[PDB]
Amino acid sequence: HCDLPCGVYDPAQARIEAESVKAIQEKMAANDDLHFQIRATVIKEQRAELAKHHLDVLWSDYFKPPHFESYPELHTLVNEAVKALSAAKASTDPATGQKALDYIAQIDKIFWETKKA
Amino acid sequence: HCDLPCGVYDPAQARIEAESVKAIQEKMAANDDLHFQIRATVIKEQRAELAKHHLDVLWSDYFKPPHFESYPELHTLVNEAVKALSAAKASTDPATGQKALDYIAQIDKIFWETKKA
Amino acid sequence: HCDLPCGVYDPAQARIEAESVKAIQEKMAANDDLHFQIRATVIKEQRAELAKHHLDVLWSDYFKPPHFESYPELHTLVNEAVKALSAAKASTDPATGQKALDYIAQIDKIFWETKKA
Amino acid sequence: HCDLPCGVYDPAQARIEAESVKAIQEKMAANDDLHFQIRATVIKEQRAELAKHHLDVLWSDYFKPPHFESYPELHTLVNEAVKALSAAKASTDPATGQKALDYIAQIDKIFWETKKA
Amino acid sequence: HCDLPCGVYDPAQARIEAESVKAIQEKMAANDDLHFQIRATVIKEQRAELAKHHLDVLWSDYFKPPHFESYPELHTLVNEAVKALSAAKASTDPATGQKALDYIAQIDKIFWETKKA
Amino acid sequence: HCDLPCGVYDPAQARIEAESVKAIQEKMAANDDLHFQIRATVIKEQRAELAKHHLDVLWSDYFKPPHFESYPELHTLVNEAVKALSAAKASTDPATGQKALDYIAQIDKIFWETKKA
Ligand code: NI
Ligand code: NI
Ligand code: NI
Ligand code: NI
Ligand code: NI
Ligand code: NI
Repeated sequence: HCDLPCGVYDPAQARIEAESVKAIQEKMAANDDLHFQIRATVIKEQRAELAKHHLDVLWSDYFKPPHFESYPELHTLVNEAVKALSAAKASTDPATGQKALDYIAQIDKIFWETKKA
Repeated sequence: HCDLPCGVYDPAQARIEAESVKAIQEKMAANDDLHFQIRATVIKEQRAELAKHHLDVLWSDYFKPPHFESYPELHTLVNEAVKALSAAKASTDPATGQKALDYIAQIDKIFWETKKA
Repeated sequence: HCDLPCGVYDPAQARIEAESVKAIQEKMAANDDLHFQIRATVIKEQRAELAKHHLDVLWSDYFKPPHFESYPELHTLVNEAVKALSAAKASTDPATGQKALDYIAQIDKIFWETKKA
Repeated sequence: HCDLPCGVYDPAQARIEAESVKAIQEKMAANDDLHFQIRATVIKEQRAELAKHHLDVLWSDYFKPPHFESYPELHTLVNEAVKALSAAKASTDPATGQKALDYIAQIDKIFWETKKA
Repeated sequence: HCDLPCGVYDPAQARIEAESVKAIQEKMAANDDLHFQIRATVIKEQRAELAKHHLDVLWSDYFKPPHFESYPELHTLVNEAVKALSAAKASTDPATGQKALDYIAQIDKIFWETKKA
Repeated sequence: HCDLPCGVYDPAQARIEAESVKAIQEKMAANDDLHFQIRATVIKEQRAELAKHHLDVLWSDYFKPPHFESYPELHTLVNEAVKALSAAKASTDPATGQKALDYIAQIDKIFWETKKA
């Protein structure tokens, strides 16, 4: 995932950051304190960005043409996952974080299938 | 391109960085000093990574679902573009840099097209 | 602009970031939702900082002694441009973003003169 | 791990980066090309630095006084783990990479025990 | 502090960053404006994170096993210092900023003792 | 130095990084091992860049029009210091590092004089 390439990839990198995004949204629903809301917003923004980056790397570095052929829906799925993460940055509703996690789980399923080749 | 979103995007951000990648390769062919080769490799890696990032942003943030419909080859185009940049990272041949610049040139055309649409 | 040096420079890097700063300020006037204001402020801070970095690079790396000799106002001009960006960070008024853009345009004009020459 | 805090932690982040480190050391032994050696060295340095950061976060954010009391060796363990990652930066021997992974495995074990608790 | 290693370390790096934290907390009590509060929180978050980073570097790179044996309280001291910085992030009370600073002083004293020795 | 502004500045930040740059150059002269040379180059590059960043901030954020009026040589002195740092990036000669340290000492002197007035 370092583009050497190193041959070491794992959707867990994206998942763990997306889990923080959703966990932050959940905590935002419980505390309306201004300062807390500002910090949560700032940190959620950064974790979502990191999650988007990990997915972009899977898409550009790990998945190859044969993969995009075996799963003709892969491009859309990844593009949807990153767009779902952008929507999560702009929201405090845990449902947006959940949508991103759902898309990531599907990407993760495909990923390990390509690992079984 | 900041994901606010701000409504400001431009393939030029990617081109300028890719231009440094090619310029660096050309300098690499003419100067074989070790320390220069080390510094040049390091910097080319960074500029190419910034180029990939700029393209990833256009793909994930700028291009909307309707855009991919109107240009069903855009997914592959951007994916080849980023991979072309990855190839440039592992090459001192100015042609690799040019290849990446060529893909970016196509993407730039579809971009301005969606802008005027 | 990578300090190799690579020979590739373009004030357009600073301008695009400055354009985002202004565009964000424009939007901040039309939406007073608290979370939107927080995200807008956070993101404007980053785009302004990037614009400052790009100008600093032009000043330290691209412009050389003969240039400062030919344009004795250049040092002040760049310094004012970066200070204008700092003021844009601390403000929601689109005028502050515009002022930074106007200095950048002046810098850009001087830049292309040094290129043609 | 974002310090909000979000409540989401996983030694896996550290492990994935450390695996890249060892994987790169292995590839280096096989390819003696100068440019590949440079890229491998640069990238290994970055992945190791990331691994160190992830471990630093667990030590400073996740682990609390009660944990250090129940595990009097934790401070030294984590410290030795990060120092091992430092040794891995300065080495091409895949063994140095394994030593870091071994330490991370120990931290991981203590981690989940504090989770199940 | 760069981990080459370069043999150049100084708790000053952490102290200056921790100083901005307290200074910002003080300025926050003097201005209730929303945008100012947002910016101050955003910037305080960054400065504290850098201070934590600098202490982590000292803890993992500068201090060697003998130091932790010579000063049995060192591990706990550094850990308390970074946690105090995390507490400053989540607070606008200049006191939290000061507390983190007092810890840094104690660490700075031990640092010099190990130096002169 | 964070641009809030926070009111906390110190040329020492630049100095400490420049000191690592010269130290690294000295080490490079005593060890010709390829991998050490690669790491030393990569690290010296990052430290020199950070030193430049710190000087850029002093120039853009700390020094004001009255200071530039009082010290007509200030613009040139700072620009010389950052160029000296760029030269040290491209060199293994400790003399280039020492030249940057010399300019920083002059800037430091002026800095503290402005603190006395
Ligand atoms: Ni990798
Ligand atoms: Ni944007
Ligand atoms: Ni360049
Ligand atoms: Ni977290
Ligand atoms: Ni160092
Ligand atoms: Ni500051």
